[PDB]
Amino acid sequence: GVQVETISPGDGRTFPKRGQTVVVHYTGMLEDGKKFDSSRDRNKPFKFMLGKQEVIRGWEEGVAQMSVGQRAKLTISPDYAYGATGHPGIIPPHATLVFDVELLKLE
Ligand SMILES: C=C[C@H]1CN(Cc2ccccn2)C(=O)[C@@H]2CCC[C@H]1N2[S@@](=N)(=O)c1cc(Cl)cc(Cl)c1
Repeated sequence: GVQVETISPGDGRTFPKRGQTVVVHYTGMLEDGKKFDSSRDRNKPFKFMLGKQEVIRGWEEGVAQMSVGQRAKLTISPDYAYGATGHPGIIPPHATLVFDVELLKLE
């Protein structure tokens, strides 16, 4: 599944809803601690819309429980991410993913 551990609190009241655009910065790492991808490296916040099947399940479920402003660590099992195949070249097979996610804005 996905575990959400708060790093720093959000507003405690404004949570993502279907149809809203979620704006984040994230860093993704393997259990080894090695980074596989970061929006901060690209100088560009990552945006997705909730309920449009745009992201892995662990994101859909994990970010939905964050409030605006919150920074959290999401630990995501392979079955809530890229599963047995992974994504060759980027995400290894059967990988547990750990993301540092900061919910910057809802728009
Ligand atoms: C590039 C941004 C997304 C990519 N996706 C959706 C997605 C889109 C196309 C292919 C694989 N996965 C995602 O579901 C997740 C979670 C949100 C932040 C990023 N990833 S990601 N960091 O695991 C990632 C995974 C992969 Cl296979 C490629 C890249 Cl460029 C990024």
